[PDB]
Amino acid sequence: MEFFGETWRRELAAEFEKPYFKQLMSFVADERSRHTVYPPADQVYSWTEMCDIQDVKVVILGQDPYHGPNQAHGLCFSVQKPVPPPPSLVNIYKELCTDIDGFKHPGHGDLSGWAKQGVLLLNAVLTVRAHQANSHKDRGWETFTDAVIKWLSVNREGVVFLLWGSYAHKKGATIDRKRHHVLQAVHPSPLSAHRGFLGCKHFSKANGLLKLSGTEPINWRAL
Ligand SMILES: [Cl-]
Repeated sequence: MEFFGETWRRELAAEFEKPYFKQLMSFVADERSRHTVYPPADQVYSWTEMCDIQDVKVVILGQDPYHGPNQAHGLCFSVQKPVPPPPSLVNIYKELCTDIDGFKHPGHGDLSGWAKQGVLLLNAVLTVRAHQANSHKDRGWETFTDAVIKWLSVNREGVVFLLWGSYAHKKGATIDRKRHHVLQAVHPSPLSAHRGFLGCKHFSKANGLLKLSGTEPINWRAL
């Protein structure tokens, strides 16, 4: 309750009283009493604590949280120090190394530095049962995160959405292309990264779009 950013809590307030949200909360509570669920309860909404909703400049969508011990901490693609960057993040860093001048691999996979600058690192599904990918899909989270994307689409303007993978492309269909910028590419996973992600240069393009909208670019190196 206290681990949920105030501006976000206010703008997303309508969701908390909806039937799907109540059922989702009931489900997750049940799961946490019977199994180990990631990320910890107090980090499920970390993405709402790094910056205000009005200051979001870029949005990156993920699927569900990493399901390994000590990995997930509320930000998509990010892992808690000193956990090593998972395969997808390795490719994200690889693209950054060639796309952003002066970018250097930070040696860890904690993306908090980006979130603090206004990069929303949103997983479509916010919890996962330990060791079981997609174990919490189709339980209500997708609707809640759709609400987040919709709020930004309707209430903000000039936000850059980086959609990686078919799943993110579909989820991003709700985004108003007339009010925001949408960049798409295949997923950074080693299974698909070589078919378009590597070379997509979304990070420099994103900053180009921000400058255009009279907004300060993201310092992708600040990790
Ligand atoms: Cl738990």
